[PDB]
Amino acid sequence: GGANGARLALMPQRDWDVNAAAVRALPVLEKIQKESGKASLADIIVLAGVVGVEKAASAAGLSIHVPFAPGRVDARQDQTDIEMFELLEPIADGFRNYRARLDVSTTESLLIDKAQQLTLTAPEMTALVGGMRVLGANFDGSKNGVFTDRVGVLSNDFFVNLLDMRYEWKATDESKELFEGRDRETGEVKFTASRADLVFGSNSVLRAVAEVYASSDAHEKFVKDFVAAWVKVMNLDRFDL
Amino acid sequence: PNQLRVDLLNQHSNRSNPLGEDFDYRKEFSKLDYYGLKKDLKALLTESQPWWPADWGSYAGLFIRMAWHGAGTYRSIDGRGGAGRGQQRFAPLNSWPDNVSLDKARRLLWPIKQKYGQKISWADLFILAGNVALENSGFRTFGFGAGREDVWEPDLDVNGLIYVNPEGPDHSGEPLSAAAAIRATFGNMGMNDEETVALIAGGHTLGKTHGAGPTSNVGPDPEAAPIEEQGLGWASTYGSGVGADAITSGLEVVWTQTPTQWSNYFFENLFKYEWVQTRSPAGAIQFEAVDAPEIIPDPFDPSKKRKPTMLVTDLTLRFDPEFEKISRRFLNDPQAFNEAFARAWFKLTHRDMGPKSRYIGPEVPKEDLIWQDPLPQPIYNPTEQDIIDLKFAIADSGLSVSELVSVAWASASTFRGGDKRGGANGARLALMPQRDWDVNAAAVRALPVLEKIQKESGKASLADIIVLAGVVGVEKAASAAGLSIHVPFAPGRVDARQDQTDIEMFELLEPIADGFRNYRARLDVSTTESLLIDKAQQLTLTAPEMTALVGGMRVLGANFDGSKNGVFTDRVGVLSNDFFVNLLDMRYEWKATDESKELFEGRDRETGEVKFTASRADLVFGSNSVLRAVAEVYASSDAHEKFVKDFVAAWVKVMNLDRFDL
Amino acid sequence: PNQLRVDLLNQHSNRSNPLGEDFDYRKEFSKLDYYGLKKDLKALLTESQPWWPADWGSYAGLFIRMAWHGAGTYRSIDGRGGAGRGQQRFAPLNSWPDNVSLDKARRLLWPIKQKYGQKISWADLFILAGNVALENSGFRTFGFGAGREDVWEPDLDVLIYVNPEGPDHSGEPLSAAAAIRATFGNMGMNDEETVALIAGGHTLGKTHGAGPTSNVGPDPEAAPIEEQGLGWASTYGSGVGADAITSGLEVVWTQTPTQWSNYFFENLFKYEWVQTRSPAGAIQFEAVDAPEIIPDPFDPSKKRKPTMLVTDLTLRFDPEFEKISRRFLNDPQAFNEAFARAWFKLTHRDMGPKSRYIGPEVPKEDLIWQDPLPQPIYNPTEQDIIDLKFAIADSGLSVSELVSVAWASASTFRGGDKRGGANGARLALMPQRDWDVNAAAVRALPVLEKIQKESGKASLADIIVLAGVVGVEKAASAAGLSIHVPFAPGRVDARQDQTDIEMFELLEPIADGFRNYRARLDVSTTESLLIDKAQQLTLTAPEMTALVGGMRVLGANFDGSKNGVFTDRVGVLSNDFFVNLLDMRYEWKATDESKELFEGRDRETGEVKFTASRADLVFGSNSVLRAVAEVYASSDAHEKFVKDFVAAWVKVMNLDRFDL
Ligand code: HEM
Ligand code: HEM
Repeated sequence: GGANGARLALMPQRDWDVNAAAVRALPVLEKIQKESGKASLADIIVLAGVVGVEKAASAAGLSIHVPFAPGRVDARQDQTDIEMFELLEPIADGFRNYRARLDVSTTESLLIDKAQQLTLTAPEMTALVGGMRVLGANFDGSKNGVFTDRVGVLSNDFFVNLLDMRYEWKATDESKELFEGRDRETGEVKFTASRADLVFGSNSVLRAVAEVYASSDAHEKFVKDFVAAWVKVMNLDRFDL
Repeated sequence: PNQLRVDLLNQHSNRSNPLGEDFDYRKEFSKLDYYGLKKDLKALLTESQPWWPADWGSYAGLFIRMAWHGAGTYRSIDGRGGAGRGQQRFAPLNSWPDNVSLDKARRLLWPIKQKYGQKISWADLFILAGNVALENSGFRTFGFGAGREDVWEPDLDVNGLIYVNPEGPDHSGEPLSAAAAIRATFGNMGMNDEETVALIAGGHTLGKTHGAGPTSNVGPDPEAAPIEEQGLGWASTYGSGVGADAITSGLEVVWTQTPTQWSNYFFENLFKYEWVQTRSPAGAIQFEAVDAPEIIPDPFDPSKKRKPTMLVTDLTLRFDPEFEKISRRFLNDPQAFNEAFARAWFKLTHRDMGPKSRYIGPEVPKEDLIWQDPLPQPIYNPTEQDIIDLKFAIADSGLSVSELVSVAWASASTFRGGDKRGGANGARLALMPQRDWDVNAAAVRALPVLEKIQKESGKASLADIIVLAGVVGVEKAASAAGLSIHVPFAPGRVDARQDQTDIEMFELLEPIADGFRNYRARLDVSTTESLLIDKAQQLTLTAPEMTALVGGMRVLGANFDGSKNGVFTDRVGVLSNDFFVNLLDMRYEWKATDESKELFEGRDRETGEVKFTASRADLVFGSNSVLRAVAEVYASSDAHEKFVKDFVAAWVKVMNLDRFDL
Repeated sequence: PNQLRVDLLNQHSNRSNPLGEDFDYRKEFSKLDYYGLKKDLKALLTESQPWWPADWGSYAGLFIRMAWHGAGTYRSIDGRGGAGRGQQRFAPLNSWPDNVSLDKARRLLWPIKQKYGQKISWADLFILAGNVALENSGFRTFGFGAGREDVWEPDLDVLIYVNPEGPDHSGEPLSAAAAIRATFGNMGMNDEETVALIAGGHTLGKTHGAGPTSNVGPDPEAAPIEEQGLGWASTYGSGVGADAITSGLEVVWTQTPTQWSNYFFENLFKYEWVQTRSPAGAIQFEAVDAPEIIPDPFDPSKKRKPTMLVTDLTLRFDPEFEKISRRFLNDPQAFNEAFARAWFKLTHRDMGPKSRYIGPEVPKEDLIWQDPLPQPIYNPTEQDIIDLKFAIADSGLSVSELVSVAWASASTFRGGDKRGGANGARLALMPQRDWDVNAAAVRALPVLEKIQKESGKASLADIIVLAGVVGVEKAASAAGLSIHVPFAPGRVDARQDQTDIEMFELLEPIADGFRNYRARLDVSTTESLLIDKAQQLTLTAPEMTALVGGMRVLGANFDGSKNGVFTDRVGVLSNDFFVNLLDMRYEWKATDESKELFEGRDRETGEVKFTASRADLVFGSNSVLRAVAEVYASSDAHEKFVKDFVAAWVKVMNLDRFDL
């Protein structure tokens, strides 16, 4: 797996359920790559994320440098065996609120399993979930777990809103993968979430990291931690480096 | 002869430090048995070494002199010299005519120094030796502050004597003419009339002067004698050469009759007895109390006495109408004398030490003084949200990248390295006289906004908000060039009062030139590029640091008066390497506009049209080869992120130079 | 006037580096598109800038001259100068009389340099520019090795060869022979190599002198700041192009002035010569009774008859050179062979061992002036080294002797041209075996050689450095301050067939302050010689101080005298040297007028307890040095002295480990 090769552009990943929205940014980048014949589409694809994160950090008054390692290459359809790559399709990607079937495991166990496959630590997984939530990186762009009003700015709003005893959370149906937050005083409904947003206030080891990021001295800290974890996940398949 | 001294910027590197680059003097000092060291020093005060016998069994008169000569090379105009760096141990100062026999004083200190190691530094040990010497004669001290950390190279600055000829001006034994000499020399050190009286009268109550025979008996200074002399100069063929034959100044004066006890006898004799003219054996003019008995015990022979005597320089006070009044003030009240002398002595030995946050140890006085440039305790404690909020506010104020950077630089760049004065702590940019200086005129136009942002937010001080404005400006300009970076910010500065900013001692901090903003005042003083070096040295920068900052400040448009001298770009306000690229590009030829060649036009060598202008401060970076060697690094094709990081690090270094509180 | 240049020791610190102290030149070079750079340089060779137009459209004769002038400041006696550090860019050399117009040659290189960055260094770029210039004219090169890493200060530790107009401006080619011979020999070139170099260097290009020399303005370090780094401006005509004045003469040697050929010798012998002068009134030699065949560099309708320099006719009229010159006259392939060998040499002579060469054109033939080393026939394991240490420990050599042999082998390294060091075991071969200073150390060789026969697991260079390791570890244990002394294995022993005695006799010390050896008493002062030795080792003043003191207590005196042995436990590593040196108990008197020996007596009893030389006693006379002495003599500095001495020792053991 990984970002080297630009398999997102070839089959079968172009056409996977979870990739559906992300794919709407492909034809622009491809064009930016014809006009510039100076990089490959794998490098331009990772650079797009670099620009997005730097913009969002500037919006929160916490500007940071996002490192970029160039030199990826684009592979050819002939080197991408669809049957071998169909095994790489996620049954669940908690980091973007995609779960496929409802008879395999729990959403939060699948979250752990995904994070392990990425060789992350528990802090790393916590920081990334929260960041991806404020940046609005939901597949299908729903507002599950978007605990903020400045969608696209990289703040600690997710942990602050998740932990503050203002809202009580109710489950909407017998499925129990969807919950509403309402204010424990007025009753109104301000947020929605899934089991992947809400394990971070139920498991005590995870909540112990949430609180670190939700505390008063953890703005620059959350930004640095998220940026380091992001760059680590950008570079996992760079064995050429 | 006519050479840039870029080699100023290389001094005090990793190569010459015999200790680590991790040695923390403060932490070593924490281990010092400070009062046990004072015990061993007072012990030494009377342990008489045969190669240099003690006068009246007491080296005290010797130590006070050595500490006073240390401190007395200070200059108020730039902050160089003084006793803050221990420099009296190295050449050239160790060998100047005025320090004959001070190598003995330094030599006699080596056993204490050796027992204690780096836990005290030579530069602290000297001043403390003088203090203990005073405290052991009956006199009481104002207090002492350690913290002078030692260095390992002799500072190449520009400087014979310390203040005046002891023998009247031009060796003409008239006390009258000596008055103006003393006045000028001591004033340029920052002392007024009364302080001069107290110092010269106190310094001359203890000890004596040495001159048994012809000076020709004395050998070469320490940096000129045979290698077997092992660091000691001024050997003497007269009699023993030492003891009662010691010859240093050449004159033989003893001022009191208890030459090892404090008293009020200097003034007493000064006015009581009249005086006649003679000369000590070495043919130098002397004044001796006339019609007096024998009262002064002789330093080595008991059964012998001498009638009071004086130096020409001792007789300006009491005669120059001005000084007489302070001197009789003190004659008829020695408690005033003691108080004034002690305050002046503390001052003299702590004037190039800087803000009270640099003082360490258990005798640091509690009274704040005006020559300390004092700062008040803080009434603010900004949180993290408060800072993000201030940054949104300043960003949304309408100041341009140019203006924001201008105010931050104008506030920080007053720091000197020599005596540790200036810097951004205190908000002196807002008070007199800096609000009204020529170079600050434009930067000042961003003050009334920030002050308002500071009323609305009562969460930080104006010094912190002033440095934060520059932080916002630099972060914006880095984002414009596609090279976004984090600009570090250290909060916790405090705003001072006009009551702590003596306009007279801050008018010495006014730049004659700030090459980093294209301001040069007068045209008779130096070259623009040597003034640039001098400014950078005062900031303790390296040549790369100075290069990166000049270029950055040029693209951000940080010119005072905001002219287009050296603005080699079209995107003014974005932080690119455009300055070095256009500067080195053989496309443009540069011509001088007039005979006062401080202005040049660039026209393209093809069409001939004029695209840029510059001054000598922009164009040394393509004429001096050491500087151009760094320019090319920044102008090369792999050096965009590099230039941004280097400029940001140098900026933050110049923001934090006066943060000794940290 | 009479100073101790301790200030030499401070150069090249963190403060003046604009690149950081992590920059690995080798690793940056790994990224270079080396052949694409060669393509861009070849492009440059013919792209003519209006402010210095190209002769015959070609800047090649300019770049060969720049590269040769770079390399030609070398000296064989110490290893200073040369082209290994890029120094031709800085003062003073950038402004010397003999480098006029090489500032424009360096300026024309800046676009390539800028496109490439730190991937190539100025000091490599120069030599490669000259190479490409040669390769584009028809001539073939021996090979090229990059690796010259750039520096940022002008080296304070110090007429490139001869005057073209005969010695003392007397236009007699005869007298110029001895001048050429001496000057080129100082560089380690023999007769044939000199002939080849001069004759080759003078086939491409020309000399410039349209008008009077007074039209030329001041050198780069004296000109107005608007000149932006270029000197020698000219009021004559255009001042540039066909009006260029640099040297001042007007000589063109061939008729295809941009193609390789054999015409230099051809016309040299194939014409008599008359004496004229170029327009600037300088002596020239003119091929007499000749036609018009030399194309004019900027007018395609004028011609000129061959011409020569006095220094070109020396290698013809002189009897000695005539024979090599005719050898080559009747054999131009021999000419190409010899010139190319000599040119590779001239540009790689201060580069050092083949392990310092990088890039894809490094020749494969080892040469003698490279000081070659063979491939290793040993790979010692960890037990093998513990075993050798038990063996050496149990041999019966004293701490003094062991330390003596290790130091005697390592201390030949110079920093300038990178020669010497402990790799190779030249201490065992000629001529170092029989050098004066080595006499005592040699008495520990026959033991180690035997330990090296019994064990066939390491080389004698490794066993020699290991002996010093054991000695220092023992001495630290004696002082109650036990420490680990690092060892890097993998040295190789060289063969007498690779140790040219003549070029290793240049490595003999006139003085080694660290073991109390001086040779002659009319060269310099003992303490300035000490500084000079320490600089050649690239040490800092603290490093030099710590090592002198340590070597004194370990008793590492050559001849094992007791000059400066300020202790009673000789062989234990204490700070006794600095403590006794500084303690005001003893007064020091000089024994005679040749004041290099002094007695210490007690200033109280008067008895004589120590002796010393000027090399022991500068450390209490110079104030910068005494400032470090006191650090080591102070009460909290026992472990500190041990660690500092051990680090400096290991640094001097590893100076020539460019293989690592
Ligand atoms: C107008 C300013 C001054 C002049 C002209 C002056 C002159 C002299 C001279 C000529 C000596 C004799 C040196 C020798 O032969 O050993 C001396 C000694 C001495 N000076 Fe001053 N001095 C001045 C200021 C001061 C100050 C400001 C202090 C202390 C704050 C001071 C402290 C001493 C002491 C204690 C001695 C006695 C030296 C001994 O016992 O060996 N002097 N002075
Ligand atoms: C006896 C030794 C030498 C003498 C006396 C000498 C002298 C000269 C002089 C006077 C010039 C004219 C410079 C000018 O006006 O531009 C010149 C040019 C030149 N030198 Fe030499 N040189 C010597 C050795 C060498 C060597 C060893 C080389 C190369 C290996 C060399 C390569 C060149 C070249 C290529 C030029 C042509 C310059 C051009 O085209 O601008 N020279 N030489």
